Amino acid sequence: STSQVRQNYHQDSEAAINRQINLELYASYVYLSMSYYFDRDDVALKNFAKYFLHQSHEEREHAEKLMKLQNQRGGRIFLQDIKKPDADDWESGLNAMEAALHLEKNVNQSLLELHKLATDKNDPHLADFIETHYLIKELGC
Amino acid sequence: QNYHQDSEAAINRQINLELYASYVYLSMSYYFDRDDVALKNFAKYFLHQSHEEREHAEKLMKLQNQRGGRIFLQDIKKPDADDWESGLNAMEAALHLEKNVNQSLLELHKLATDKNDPHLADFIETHYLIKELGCHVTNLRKMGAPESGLAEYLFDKHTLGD
Amino acid sequence: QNYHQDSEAAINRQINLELYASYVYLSMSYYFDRDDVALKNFAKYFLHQSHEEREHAEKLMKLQNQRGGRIFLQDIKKPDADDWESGLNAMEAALHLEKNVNQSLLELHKLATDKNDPHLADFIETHYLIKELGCHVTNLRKMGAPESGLAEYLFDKHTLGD
Amino acid sequence: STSQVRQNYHQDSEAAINRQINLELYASYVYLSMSYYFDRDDVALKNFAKYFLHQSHEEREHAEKLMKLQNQRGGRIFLQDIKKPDADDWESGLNAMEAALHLEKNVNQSLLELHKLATDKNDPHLADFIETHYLIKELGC
Amino acid sequence: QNYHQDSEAAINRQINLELYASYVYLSMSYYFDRDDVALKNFAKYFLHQSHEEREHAEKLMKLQNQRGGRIFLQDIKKPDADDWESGLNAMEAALHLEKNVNQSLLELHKLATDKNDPHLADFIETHYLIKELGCHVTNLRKMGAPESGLAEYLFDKHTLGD
Amino acid sequence: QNYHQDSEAAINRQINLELYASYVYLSMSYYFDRDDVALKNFAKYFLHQSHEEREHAEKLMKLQNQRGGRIFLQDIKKPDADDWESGLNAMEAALHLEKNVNQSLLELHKLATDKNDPHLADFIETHYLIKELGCHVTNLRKMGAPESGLAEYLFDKHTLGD
Ligand SMILES: [Mg+2]
Ligand SMILES: [Mg+2]
Ligand SMILES: [Mg+2]
Ligand SMILES: [Mg+2]
Ligand SMILES: [Mg+2]
Ligand SMILES: [Mg+2]
Ligand SMILES: [Mg+2]
Repeated sequence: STSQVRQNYHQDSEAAINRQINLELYASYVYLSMSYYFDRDDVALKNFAKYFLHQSHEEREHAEKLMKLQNQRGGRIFLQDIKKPDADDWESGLNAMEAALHLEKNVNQSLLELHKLATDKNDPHLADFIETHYLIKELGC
Repeated sequence: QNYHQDSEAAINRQINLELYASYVYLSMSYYFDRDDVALKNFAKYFLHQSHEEREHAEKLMKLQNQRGGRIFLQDIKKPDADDWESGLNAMEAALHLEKNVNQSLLELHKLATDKNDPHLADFIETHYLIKELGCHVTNLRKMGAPESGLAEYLFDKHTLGD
Repeated sequence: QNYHQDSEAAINRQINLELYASYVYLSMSYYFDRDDVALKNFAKYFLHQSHEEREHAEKLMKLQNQRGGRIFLQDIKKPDADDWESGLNAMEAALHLEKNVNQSLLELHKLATDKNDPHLADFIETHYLIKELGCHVTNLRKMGAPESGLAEYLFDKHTLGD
Repeated sequence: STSQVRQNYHQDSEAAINRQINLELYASYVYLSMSYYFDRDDVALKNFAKYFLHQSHEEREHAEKLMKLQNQRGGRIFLQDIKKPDADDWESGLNAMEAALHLEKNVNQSLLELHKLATDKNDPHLADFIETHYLIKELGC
Repeated sequence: QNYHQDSEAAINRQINLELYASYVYLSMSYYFDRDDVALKNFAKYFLHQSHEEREHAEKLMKLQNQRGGRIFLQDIKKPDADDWESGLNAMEAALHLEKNVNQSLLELHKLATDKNDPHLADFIETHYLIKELGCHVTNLRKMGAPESGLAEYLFDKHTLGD
Repeated sequence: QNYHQDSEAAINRQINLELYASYVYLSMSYYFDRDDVALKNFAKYFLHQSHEEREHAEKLMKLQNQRGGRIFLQDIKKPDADDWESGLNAMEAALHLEKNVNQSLLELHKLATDKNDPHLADFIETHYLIKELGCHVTNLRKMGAPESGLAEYLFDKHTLGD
């Protein structure tokens, strides 16, 4: 039924988190694909390949910090297929950055709609977790 | 010649198999992180292995890029369970999984007939991981798992705490 | 405006709740110090937590003094048991207690709507303590407590000895 | 009529640049407004105020580098009203970051639609200017 | 009392006036950057002044925040010309502009009656800038501008090259 | 495939165009060295540019050799004038020349579709040289050239003496 640690954790947030977990795993897959595109000698842009491999590891680390939260609050993790990124070729180097911009802002407006949902269900703990997660993801550098 | 496009496909399939394995141990790790499961070293064990299997996927990605092949990703499927039931059952599953991933790893080397013997370094370690999961499965059963929640507790401490 | 005197009362009530919690873990600590109970690390665990919850009470006292409120102490009630029966039962009790103290801690922040987010640092750690007592309760039950006096003995050694 | 230095500069690009100039001036105004919001003692978040003041100076510097381009290619600069940013209060600190995300991606997808238009009108010079402008604006840190 | 909200409005209006001035000299700077105008030091002169007038706007923003007022931004209007015709005409325009911005700067001090005399530091420099634009206008006219394109060329070199 | 032999021809034609430009500015330089013309800095300006355009020709020669193409030289034609009439007229000519050489430079990049973007570094600077010759032409006309021999004298001193 229900977890001995659960407290003030709306079913709606538990499911928004499960979706955010898959989203960030998807983003990690996309970045990984883009990284090894700029690895191939067709392209051989080592600084792009480095940059995206870094962002792929960081998006995967965020997914784990989301999974750690779910467990900390008695939510239950439910994983789905990590879907194939919708390109293999990425063509240009700036066609990649365009794709990363729609992904990065999709990931981010999903966090904000999770902060919205957090203050709806008066959940200071979640709200504060997402907020600090969002500002480090943006203002870290 | 149909070797380059068979070697290319095999590596493409091995990339997906290692990534899937990384997904499975990730799933398993955070099952032992549940407050109602609560075996920290079981969690550490699988999370560490989850990173090993992703390292291997990138090495297969690096490799296909040097062979002049093309990387062709596919969906990473969800693993068969959300609830892994017990410490014993998670190990038995890893053992089962690692053997099959090992089998198609062979055929990629079996067709490779490569001068460099590419992935064979990593094929050698899969045989270490198999005997290890074997030894783990054995010890847990002999101790009384999975119905003896004391067995897995003490195995979490004494075997997976080093 | 009725916010200052509601914020003032909430903090006054949270002061008493943390002090009561410090009293409960003090009681629990010296139960495991009984010669007929004799679980030293269970004793250390609760005695340490008993000081944490008193630290928090003084921080709520410091806090009300900076908000210009007035501290209004009340009796610190005796805890519900003198005999805590078992290691398992003491944890289950702490879990129950910490959740309720957590609930009114929310409402003090829920009304605070404070620029500084005052006590929210300490509200974040109550959620760590809850998952921890959860994991403890789980491990003891899976091991066979509370009727297996061996379970609690080995949990005292292996989980609470670090 | 037409400038003695003009060469391969489509009228369409000259107008896309004039619009991009005003866009980045608008972005500089918005960032400046947000910066001095986090300056007021209601808020007093010095690190947010610092961050946005920096981004306000940088968006204004980009506008000048656009104006320098227009002149370098015989385009003619036409400036419009810099419109009042559509808030004074910015409320939260994360309500600001949300506003910056829709602004920042509006600014950026406007650059990309200018790179699109550049390769349409086979303008290697413009295309390369925008491309390097876009990657420094993103990968600078 | 209606002083705080009049002081607040004046500063709000002075913020917009300085920002507008920064816009005007920005416009003027890049007119002299045109390949068909081509007076680099005229360009440097106005671009530098364009930054001075923006510095002042932020100081008026900092100032309203310390007086506990609220900053209320408005549109920054486009300047009256896109083509500034000549070096002489741009100076005559700056002179005209700076005098009016100076006038409402007075009234903000004239009502301020402030203990600290806030913006009066910056009000003193507007009177230096006016006499300077005066001297510039004069020299260009005496030299034969704006119809003597040699006059402005040599003024660009000899007066605005230091 | 007809790209290698079109890329090869374009570079061959760009080699000749840059060499011709180097010849034109060489001619122009020593016109201002005539005792009856006598503008030293006009002479230095073009002689320096004459070397820049030859540097570029050799880089296009180095480039065709790395693309595995063959260098196919042609006559370097005499420039259209022996007498360049005035400082203004020499600049107007350079402006005209540099624009056309720029145009076929595009088409060599427009067909290149190269991974490395070879000559695009040098294509970017032609756009700096154009705006500069533009600014020069403008300043000389505004000053009264070419019939004002004082205009070109002072432009030789004040603009081309740095
Ligand atoms: Mg992320
Ligand atoms: Mg960013
Ligand atoms: Mg493997
Ligand atoms: Mg507490
Ligand atoms: Mg910008
Ligand atoms: Mg002023
Ligand atoms: Mg050239």
